[PDB]
Amino acid sequence: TLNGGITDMLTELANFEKNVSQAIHKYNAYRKAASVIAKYPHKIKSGAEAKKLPGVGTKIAEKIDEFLATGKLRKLEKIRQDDTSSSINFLTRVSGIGPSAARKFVDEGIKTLEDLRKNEDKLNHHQRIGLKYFGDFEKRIPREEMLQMQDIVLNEVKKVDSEYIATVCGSFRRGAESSGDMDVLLTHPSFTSESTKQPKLLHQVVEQLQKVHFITDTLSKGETKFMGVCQLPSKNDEKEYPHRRIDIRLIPKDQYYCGVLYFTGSDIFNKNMRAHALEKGFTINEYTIRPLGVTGVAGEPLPVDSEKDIFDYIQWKYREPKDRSE
DNA sequence: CCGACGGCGCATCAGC
DNA sequence: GCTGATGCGC
DNA sequence: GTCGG
Ligand SMILES: Nc1ccn([C@H]2CC[C@@H](COP(=O)(O)OP(=O)(O)OP(=O)(O)O)O2)c(=O)n1
Ligand SMILES: [Mg+2]
Ligand code: NA
Ligand code: NA
Ligand code: NA
Ligand code: NA
Ligand code: NA
Repeated sequence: TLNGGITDMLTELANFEKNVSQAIHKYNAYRKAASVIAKYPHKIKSGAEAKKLPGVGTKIAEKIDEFLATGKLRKLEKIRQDDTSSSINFLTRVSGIGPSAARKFVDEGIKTLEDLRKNEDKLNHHQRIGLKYFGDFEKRIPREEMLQMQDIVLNEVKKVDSEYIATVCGSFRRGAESSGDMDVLLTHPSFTSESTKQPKLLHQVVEQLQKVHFITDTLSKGETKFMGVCQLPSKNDEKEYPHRRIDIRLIPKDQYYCGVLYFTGSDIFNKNMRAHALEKGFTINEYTIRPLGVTGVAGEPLPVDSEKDIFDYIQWKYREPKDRSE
């Protein structure tokens, strides 16, 4: 990409701040800067030029000037040489192992893949599955496979009850040619913001997907959110497809628009949009958009009849999903 | 200068 | 068991 | 780390 060296540097700094420093606002600041730089249509010549962008300040501009002049950043070169930072950064690549658990494992002498592989009994369920599919989870999913996965999910959901509607969201809905995982929004007329008329709505769908061997493992599961693993079936003599992460979120049917806005993302787009809503006097979650003034107490849910209605409330021109990849 | 940083689901734990 | 905090996740 | 109040 046009300013790939710069965005890569900022992303690595963001990851260091989240995983090692345990400084979430620096992690978010670096990612916000990387995002705005990624969409800038010019090859950046200086930190001063980048500083004109919202989210890029004095310190990142200084880093951009060093990176452009030398092709490196001394701060990262030192971080890369730090054993504790390297160990923590590695451990956090396992799903379920965050900054806290990574540092605790390092303290206990568990810091390599081999260490993890002989210490499964020291991992929780999620971490154990994250270790089992360490390599598969770092592989991307081509859109062709995402289409095959979409077919299986939509068809199996239909077999359970023709009234369910499953919508693939995330990067897929934004039109990405490759995705990190599969995000599925699910609705059923029996579950609305007013009542839940049938129990096990998410459970029956998870069960059916497990029955046809599509869903292979479970990381966490509740009444409205499933987080697990799935795998496309392979043909005779064919090498198996990698196991993939899949998230399914059952949202009240009458709140589909706020739900699909949320699940489509991106994550940075949502943070940016929700922050703009706050400045405009509103608060947005996956269920509703409500006013929120100076008193600091949220009001009643406003009528939403399209994703566009949410953008209108906050005085933003509508952006198609493909234009939300921040 | 300095307060705030999007919003919430599930797993795991400690206090009562 | 219930509740609220924390960790990790979307 | 960056921003607006
Ligand atoms: N911090 C987060 C993470 C996720 N999401 C929402 C928007 C994206 C959606 C699914 O999350 P991911 O699967 O992580 O995002 P993605 O855009 O689908 O990217 P990827 O292709 O890597 O799956 O959930 C969010 O609002 N806040
Ligand atoms: Mg995704
Ligand atoms: Na700026
Ligand atoms: Na992790
Ligand atoms: Na083994
Ligand atoms: Na082993
Ligand atoms: Na996901």
